[PDB]
Amino acid sequence: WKSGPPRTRDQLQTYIPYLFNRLANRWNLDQNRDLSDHGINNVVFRTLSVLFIYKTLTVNEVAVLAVTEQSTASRMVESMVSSGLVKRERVVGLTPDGEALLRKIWPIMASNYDKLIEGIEPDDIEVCARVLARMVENIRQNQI
Amino acid sequence: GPPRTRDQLQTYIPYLFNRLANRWNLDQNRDLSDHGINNVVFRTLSVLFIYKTLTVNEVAVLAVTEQSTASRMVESMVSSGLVKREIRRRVVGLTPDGEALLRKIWPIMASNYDKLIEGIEPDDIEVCARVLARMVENIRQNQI
Repeated sequence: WKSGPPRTRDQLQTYIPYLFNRLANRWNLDQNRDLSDHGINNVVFRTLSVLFIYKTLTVNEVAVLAVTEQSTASRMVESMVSSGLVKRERVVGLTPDGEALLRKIWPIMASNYDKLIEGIEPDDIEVCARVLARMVENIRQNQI
Repeated sequence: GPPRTRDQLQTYIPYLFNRLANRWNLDQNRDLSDHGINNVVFRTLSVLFIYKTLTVNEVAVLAVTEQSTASRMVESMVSSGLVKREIRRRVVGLTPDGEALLRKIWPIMASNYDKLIEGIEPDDIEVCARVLARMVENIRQNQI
């Protein structure tokens, strides 16, 4: 888009920053609504998810991988320790209750993901993910 | 079951579009701050550059902000000379000065976009955008 901003609706439909912003907003709103039933929010869920994958992380790494501000991540990790989902091993990990909670919330999350990908070929999903992953490599400030 | 491994997380589109949107928006706000602009004003200019007129609530959808934030920023943009109120409700239109400002500051965002798409082929950009646009159609609550 060297010569100028996207100018028509058809051009906007090809402008990836608009698309990932509109998507992230609606996905996160819907997810936060569903998570409210469990008394947690997106940041807590994303923290459970990345601790499930990595087992232990520092609070700084949680902030990066769960995509939240460092100050918000430290306060939320303390909240999650108080509520028995995370333990302090500055590295933290899941408690059994934290893993159980992730497991119990995943059916609804999987249903939301199924709706997200309706009408999209698996090969196109793979190309889209490869593109977005390289974009993350291009602009991330933290190399994790 | 949730993404369980690092490789799975690296291919998980909701993680990717959240991490991307966060860093892109933070960078954009930082780079625009020197020009007295924020994310919402810039994205409002950007979508009125396409549509010319929109209601405030439509601006909130397409510029991806809260309705209340959009209303306050639109009023600021009236004082900035960048939009004008029109006569169904809360209609605003881009002024020639608003168009000129967007064209003037665009090279900053074009630079950021060039960084974003480094190492990504045009055909893969096209596939990525088509996937994300269908995802928007699948989950959007507003039919704009």
